[PDB]
Amino acid sequence: SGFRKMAFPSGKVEGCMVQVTCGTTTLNGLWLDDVVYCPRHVICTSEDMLNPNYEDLLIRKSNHNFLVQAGNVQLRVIGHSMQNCVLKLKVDTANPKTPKYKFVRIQPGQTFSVLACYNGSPSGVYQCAMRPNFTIKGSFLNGSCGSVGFNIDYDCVSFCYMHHMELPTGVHAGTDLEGNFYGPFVDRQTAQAAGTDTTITVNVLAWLYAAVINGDRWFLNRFTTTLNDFNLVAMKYNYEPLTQDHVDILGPLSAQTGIAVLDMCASLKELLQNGMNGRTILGSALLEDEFTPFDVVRQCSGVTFQ
Amino acid sequence: SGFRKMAFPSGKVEGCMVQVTCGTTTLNGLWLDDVVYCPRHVICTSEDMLNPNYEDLLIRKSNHNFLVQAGNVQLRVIGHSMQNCVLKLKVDTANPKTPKYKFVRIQPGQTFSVLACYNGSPSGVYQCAMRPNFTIKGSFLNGSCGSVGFNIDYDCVSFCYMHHMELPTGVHAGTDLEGNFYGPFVDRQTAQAAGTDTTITVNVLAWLYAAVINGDRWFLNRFTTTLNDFNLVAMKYNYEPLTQDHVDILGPLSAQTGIAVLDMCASLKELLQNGMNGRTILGSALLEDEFTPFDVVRQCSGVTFQ
Ligand SMILES: *C(=N)[C@H](C[C@@H]1CCNC1=O)NC(=O)[C@@H]1[C@@H]2[C@H](CN1C(=O)[C@@H](NC(=O)C(F)(F)F)C(C)(C)C)C2(C)C
Ligand SMILES: *C(=N)[C@H](C[C@@H]1CCNC1=O)NC(=O)[C@@H]1[C@@H]2[C@H](CN1C(=O)[C@@H](NC(=O)C(F)(F)F)C(C)(C)C)C2(C)C
Repeated sequence: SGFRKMAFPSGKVEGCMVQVTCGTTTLNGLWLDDVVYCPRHVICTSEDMLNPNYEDLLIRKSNHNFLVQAGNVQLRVIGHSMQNCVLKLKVDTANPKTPKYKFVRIQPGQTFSVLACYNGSPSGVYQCAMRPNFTIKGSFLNGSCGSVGFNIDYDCVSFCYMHHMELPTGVHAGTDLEGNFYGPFVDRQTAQAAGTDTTITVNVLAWLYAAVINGDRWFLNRFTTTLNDFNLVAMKYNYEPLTQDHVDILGPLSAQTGIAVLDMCASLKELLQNGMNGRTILGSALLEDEFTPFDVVRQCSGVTFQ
Repeated sequence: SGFRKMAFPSGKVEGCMVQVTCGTTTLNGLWLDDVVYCPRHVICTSEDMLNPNYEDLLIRKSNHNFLVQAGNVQLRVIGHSMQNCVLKLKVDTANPKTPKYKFVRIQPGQTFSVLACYNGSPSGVYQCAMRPNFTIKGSFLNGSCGSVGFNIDYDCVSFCYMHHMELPTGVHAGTDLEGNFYGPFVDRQTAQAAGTDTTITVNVLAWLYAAVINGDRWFLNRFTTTLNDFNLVAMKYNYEPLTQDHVDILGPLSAQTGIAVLDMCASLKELLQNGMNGRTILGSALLEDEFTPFDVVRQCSGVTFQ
């Protein structure tokens, strides 16, 4: 028993972290086989930030201008190119610690672990969700760019996020490993704001199932609801609409607990309309929306990674 | 910016995890140099649980009775001994991935990361505190015993916890790496309950400093208090007494923010007496007590590990 925000083990990723310095800027890079991937802003000076011309700045750099270090060892760069907002630096040595991996673009509402790094060295690991507004609620400082987000499926690391930038109110934005931003953001120091966020309904439902599995059952009521009526309430409380695909994905937890998804929707509706009256669920006074149905199943069943 | 419950990177620990099977029971072990450390209950059958005689059960096992596997490789056991509640299995191969390490006994109020494992394979990593009642609020299932808790200081892993057992209400108990339990608990399936827990005051104060550093300042009031008057209030709300040692440890955060510790005590006193009136601090509706002053400094300054 017990339920905690859990991150994936970070060792496979730690093995791939390096530091990249160009001129005076140092940030993190991801070394897979013989290529180091990093944010393209490593080539910028403090000056260049308001409106950088990356293509232009990259023309005047050669391979030797990039100082890549893996631990205490310099990796010689033998090629470079830019793909969207990331740079790919070909090095003369393949990383012997490269895990089996994929580059994936995740969808909003999905979760991943972030290995926060500074100067190519790991600082910590935590679990995040891609918010509906394409930001993440992270913990990043100057020098954290190039830190990555990932998921693990058995022995395979799916890299889904590279950190680039911090938006007003302390939320974070970045790209996929092909350098394409999540959301309508650009890597320049200009006026940018995230859209209004929304609550990830299917994840809240998943977490209520987690509460039931742990014996925290007080919020279960005696009613049911249609999907449409539930969504009318969810809308009012800035919750995203629950789709039939979401209902289907909740199937394993619904079958395990014997609580129909629409019955648990009726219970959530009551929590939204009435509040929790000073009670907690799994120790939380607010409804939690950064556990997916798969996260819940994975944690409550002890899924491991090779 | 941003503040998240962050765990230490787990790679050094992942490198040390193995599976131990004796008879029909399988749990996790920690392989350091040529010794595998695991919970002594691996030698018990389902039967033996109410009142095992461990010394007796261990007499009738020889080295070959323990099947240790590191990934897909069996490690031959060449010696065994029991130290308190843990077994030490000498193997014929030293673990090449052994990190620099120490065994430490932590104090209540201190935090650590847990690498939750099943069958010698990691499932997830999360951050915990040793509660004042000597339990931890974890997430563990059948087969998780032998999972360890740890801290990292540069390149050195300080192992402080081995998981043994789950207490009523889904809280967890275990030992240090010398096999001595934290708290008044024993490794037998008998009626056991944790004492009443208390809130870790110095950690709540640390987290309020974290909020200030992040710009969440609404709870700062205009007052001060003596240490004694503060402790009279803390007592009433089941908060542990704040000691001068705790005040001193908050010194770096107090100096960074310019808020005297006793001034922030006055603000905490008001939160305890008045509540938060539906407001949040760092996104939380409850006061958080599982960040130490060092955790806050470490996270807000980007401390990395070698
Ligand atoms: C990467 N190391 C930093 C990480 C930031 C620093 C503070 N917390 C972070 O996550 N990334 C940057 O400094 C990027 C980078 C220029 C500016 N920048 C920002 O994150 C800025 N934000 C924006 O401009 C905004 F709001 F539009 F996202 C800053 C005001 C410094 C937080 C480039 C090239 C985008
Ligand atoms: C180790 N793999 C399991 C981990 C437990 C299982 C459920 N969640 C956990 O953390 N450890 C055990 O099964 C230990 C072990 C006998 C029983 N036991 C317990 O944890 C039991 N708890 C107690 O007896 C109590 F309450 F006194 F702590 C159980 C009721 C199964 C949760 C031994 C040898 C202590």
